[PDB]
Amino acid sequence: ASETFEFQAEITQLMSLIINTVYSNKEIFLRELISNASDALDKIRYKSLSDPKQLETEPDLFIRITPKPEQKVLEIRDSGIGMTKAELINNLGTIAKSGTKAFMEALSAGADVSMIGQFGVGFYSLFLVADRVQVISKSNDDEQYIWESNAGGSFTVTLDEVNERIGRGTILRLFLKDDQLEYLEEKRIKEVIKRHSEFVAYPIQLVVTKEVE
Amino acid sequence: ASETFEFQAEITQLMSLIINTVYSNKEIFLRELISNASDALDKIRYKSLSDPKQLETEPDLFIRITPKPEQKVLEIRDSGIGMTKAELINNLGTIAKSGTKAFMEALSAGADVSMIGQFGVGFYSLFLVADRVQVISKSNDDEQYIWESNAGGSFTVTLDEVNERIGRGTILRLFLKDDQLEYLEEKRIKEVIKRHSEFVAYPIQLVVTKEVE
Ligand SMILES: COC1=C2C[C@@H](C)C[C@H](OC)[C@H](O)[C@H](C)/C=C(\C)[C@@H](OC(N)=O)[C@@H](OC)/C=C\C=C(/C)C(=O)NC(=C(c3ccccc3)C1=O)C2=O
Ligand SMILES: COC1=C2C[C@@H](C)C[C@H](OC)[C@H](O)[C@H](C)/C=C(\C)[C@@H](OC(N)=O)[C@@H](OC)/C=C\C=C(/C)C(=O)NC(=C(c3ccccc3)C1=O)C2=O
Ligand code: NI
Ligand code: NI
Ligand code: NI
Ligand code: NI
Ligand code: NI
Repeated sequence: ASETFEFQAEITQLMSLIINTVYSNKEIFLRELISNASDALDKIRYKSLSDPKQLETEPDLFIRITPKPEQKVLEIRDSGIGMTKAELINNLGTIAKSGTKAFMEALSAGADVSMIGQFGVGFYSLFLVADRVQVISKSNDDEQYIWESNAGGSFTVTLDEVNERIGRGTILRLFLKDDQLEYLEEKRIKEVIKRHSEFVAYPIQLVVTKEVE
Repeated sequence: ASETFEFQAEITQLMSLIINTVYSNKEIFLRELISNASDALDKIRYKSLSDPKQLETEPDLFIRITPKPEQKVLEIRDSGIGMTKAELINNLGTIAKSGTKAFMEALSAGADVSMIGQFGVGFYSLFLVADRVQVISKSNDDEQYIWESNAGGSFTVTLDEVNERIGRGTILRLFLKDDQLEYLEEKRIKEVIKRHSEFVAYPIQLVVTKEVE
């Protein structure tokens, strides 16, 4: 039960410009995804001030980062507001984003890639380190869906019958490039968070697998 | 798409006798589940000697233990052979087990609960620490299914559309009793494994969540 959608043309250009013209300061992808997780968490918390029951699907407010080294995947999960199917479709690629063209012109003129979050398109920085991404999301107002893109001209949206149930929120599942596997490392992850994601109102958890011996 | 099955009557008696008459040496449940995981791993590995492609669904052979403290759940996962739907139904409760009545008589006479694995029913030791269990399993020869029981007279078997895809093998998902939450602790888990599960041919991984600060 799987639909395909074409990306708005500037978004496709944006993604190409990120994958192919940007060389450094890649670690900023993690600040941007932590900022997005934090924005989603702010929104469910604010929503719950006048509708406490919204929190019941998942009472704990957190960000959690799960390196999956054998799969070469990094997951960034939040228990924020989540996105409905129509929200994944409208906001993750089909509709013109304010910022998209403006950001690409600032980049052309010499702007540091890190300014991407200030243009409201910092989601697409994930393509600095990942050649495939799934956004698995569960809004209180919809079923769990999977949005997926390999940075081509199109993305798919699919009713989620394959992943763990999230009570509420989003998993960013990044299929890292072979040159960017340092973001599977516990120490590298902690460093980038401590240096660049210093003021976050929510706990940030790191899931570590160790061998018992 | 969810079927209910009655437990064979001695199995129901066994489970009651475990929950209600046994007081100590509870930690043996972990040795038994590690032994079962190890038996499942031996079987896929042996199967693959003459059918290498069996391993392709999940090339890594491991046991992994994931404490889920906010859910009061402990999961024990293996990438062994897994069980088909008909295997969950036949082997986990509907058919008479050799050992069941014999074990219950040995227990009555004073046998230590730890002898349960020697009677071939050591699976049911999980009821020392858990009041609910899901066995989520994926055999190469079937779809993923969920078997579930709260130790009543019946269990359910359900096509799995809610949990993460396992490539191949089994997750024991234990809903721990409130008095047995020590088995959520990293140090307690390591101790019981080091003391009682010393000779295991497969890596045993422990998944730990820490806050980054
Ligand atoms: C306004 O809002 C925004 C946006 C638009 C939209 C998309 C939003 C959305 O809707 C549905 C929502 O609200 C959400 C909450 C989302 C978010 C942030 C997220 O996530 C999560 N984790 O959940 C995301 O990711 C997936 C999506 C998108 C993003 C983007 C595109 C960007 O980059 N930015 C932004 C953003 C940002 C910027 C900066 C920082 C952060 C974020 C924002 O805020 C926006 O857009
Ligand atoms: C013969 O075989 C057995 C049994 C019977 C059956 C059930 C088996 C089965 O079938 C399907 C299979 O083969 C598998 C491999 C399984 C197993 C072990 C497992 O797991 C896993 N992890 O996977 C289990 O759990 C879920 C199941 C069951 C168990 C039981 C009941 C017991 O206790 N024991 C045994 C057992 C044991 C004993 C001792 C130690 C370990 C195990 C065994 O071995 C048996 O039975
Ligand atoms: Ni690098
Ligand atoms: Ni830095
Ligand atoms: Ni279906
Ligand atoms: Ni105790
Ligand atoms: Ni002991």
